[PDB]
Amino acid sequence: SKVTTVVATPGQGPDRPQEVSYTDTKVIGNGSFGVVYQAKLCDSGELVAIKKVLQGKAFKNRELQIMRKLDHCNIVRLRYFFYSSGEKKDEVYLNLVLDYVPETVYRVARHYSRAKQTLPVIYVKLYMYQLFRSLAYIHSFGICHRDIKPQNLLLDPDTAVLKLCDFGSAKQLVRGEPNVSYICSRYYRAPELIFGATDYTSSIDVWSAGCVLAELLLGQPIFPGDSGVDQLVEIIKVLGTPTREQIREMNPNYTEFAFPQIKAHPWTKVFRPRTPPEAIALCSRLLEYTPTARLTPLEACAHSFFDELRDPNVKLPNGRDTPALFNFTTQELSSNPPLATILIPPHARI
Amino acid sequence: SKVTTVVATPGQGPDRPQEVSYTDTKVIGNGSFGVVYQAKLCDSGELVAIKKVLQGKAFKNRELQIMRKLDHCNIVRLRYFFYSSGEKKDEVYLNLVLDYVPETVYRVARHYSRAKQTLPVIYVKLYMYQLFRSLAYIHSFGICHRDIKPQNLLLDPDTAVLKLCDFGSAKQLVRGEPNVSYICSRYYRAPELIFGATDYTSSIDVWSAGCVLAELLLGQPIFPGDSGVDQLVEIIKVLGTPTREQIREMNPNYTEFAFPQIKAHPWTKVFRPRTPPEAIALCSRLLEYTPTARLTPLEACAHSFFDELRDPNVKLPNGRDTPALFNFTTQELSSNPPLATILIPPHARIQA
Repeated sequence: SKVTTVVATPGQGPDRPQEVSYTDTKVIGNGSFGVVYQAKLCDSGELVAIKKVLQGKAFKNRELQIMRKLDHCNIVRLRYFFYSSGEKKDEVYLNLVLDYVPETVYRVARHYSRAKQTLPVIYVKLYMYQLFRSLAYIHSFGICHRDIKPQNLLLDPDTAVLKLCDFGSAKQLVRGEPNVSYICSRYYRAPELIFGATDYTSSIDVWSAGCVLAELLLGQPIFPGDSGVDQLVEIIKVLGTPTREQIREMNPNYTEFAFPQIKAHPWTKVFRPRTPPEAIALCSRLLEYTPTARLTPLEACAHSFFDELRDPNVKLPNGRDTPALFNFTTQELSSNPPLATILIPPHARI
Repeated sequence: SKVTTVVATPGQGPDRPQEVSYTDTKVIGNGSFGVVYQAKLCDSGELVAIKKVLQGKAFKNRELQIMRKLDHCNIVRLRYFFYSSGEKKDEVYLNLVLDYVPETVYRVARHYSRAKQTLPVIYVKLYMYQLFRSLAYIHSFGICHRDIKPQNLLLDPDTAVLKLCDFGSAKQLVRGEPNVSYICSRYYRAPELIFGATDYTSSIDVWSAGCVLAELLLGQPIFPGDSGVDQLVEIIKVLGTPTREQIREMNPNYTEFAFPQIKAHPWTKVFRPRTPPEAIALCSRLLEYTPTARLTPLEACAHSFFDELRDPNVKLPNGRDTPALFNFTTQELSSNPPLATILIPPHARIQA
């Protein structure tokens, strides 16, 4: 087996390059910006994913700069990163050595869906809570993921730990500075994004997250559609007709809105009868037309829907303990410290 | 069998209501704005599709007003249309009785695709040419379809006639008046649409049509992507990097463009080796960043790629004759009359 050895720079640590060797290199994906391999570190034996991307050198790689600044248990970590010339024109490739995670919320959900079933609520709670923590964290740095979707939520079957990945669309959102409106995937795009808003905030991720939650409860996407129109129609069916005010807060000067006057047929009418009221309540507070009205990732973590996770005797179906869910840092709570009162249960520690 | 009878107003004829009876009503679709049925007219026995849509009366139905103004053999015709109260709040429903067509370019393409094959070029020519005529036609009225895609191209297996359908997104585009940028489906959205342009023209349909042509030649969508970003990346791989100028003609003040400097790996490198050079040429002239640089639907019909259709001895594979492809009207040629010189073959000018 071919053993590759390179000199890579640690992810978070000091910028002191080390020698890294890996074997069993195989292609496990072919993304937009490049190919993604899967190798095994000769030392620890651990599995990792290598994402190669064309680097122009004419600029600083935005994804790399964001990844180096992140250190959270619910975020895929950049172990190392190095460069390597390619071909076709002797190009410079940036290789990102990320941790390898088995499943994804996408694959898991599909398993249950095409099995005529729904993911047990315990897992819906565990997964969503971790997604909101990772979101609370990156937002505190002013970083917006801009592409939250089931495929980017890596999962570990045994530990039930969820990690956000794919920061290729992430960006530091600065007030007053324009942001492109063509990011984020289909069923998960927030209304303001569909309306071409260029001055949106991190609240777009919260909407995306609300779409994932809803999808986990329904068994299929809540707002399907091949065009923004079809998507807008599905949203209106559930949320009702956007008031002149709401349409203005979503920004886009589309105050000249041409759509039927359909009022909302309540959320309790959207999900199955067994669906927990709190779960439905959370969606309603997450999927709001007015971006400033949506819960903040931190406020969602403290939502009554996640109270079971704060229960001392909570356990995973497989008998194991839940991952660390209360080891919040000052940085994570910064958007609203007083919330620690709820986020951290009386028994929690770490 | 339940026989329904209603008083419907003819499609284009004088607004003189008539009694229409139909049976065998079954649901054949459940679209965004409503359900689509399929019934059989008791008289002629012909099959039709009824599209019900919620009508607020507070306005004039835009789709209906456009459909009534259209009469082309490559455009689905509105036979009748009537109203009927529904429920849930005693709503008023607008029923559009359109002609019923069997297959769609979408279904046909999928048949070949998941059969490890490609649709014979003869069919690609016949289908694209008719799509460009229908496009040349509605564009002459200033109407932009805004949602051209394989699913909206109805086909008739035997006659090889293609008809454009679904005008629910169509609109009269007036210069200086803003148009929403959230129309058109995923793989077929033109660059300016992805960039959020609000002052686009009918050239967006030409782009969409170029994507259908390329898809018929490749066996799959040419510019896939679940996000505008992913789509933009696929387009850039083929067209290269948009110049500051092109990015400005697409409009959106995104002159501050943040994307790699990838040059284009030629179109001949995109399609299979057997792909006709003319076919590839047409795509290159259809899929342009600058919307004003793209061929017009009428100019495409006159493209060398369609020369076989103008051949006197052209015939369909099943031995039948090709549909009428040269009976152009003044209205259709209005964008450039001199083109009739090519559009109408010498043998089509033989008075006899």
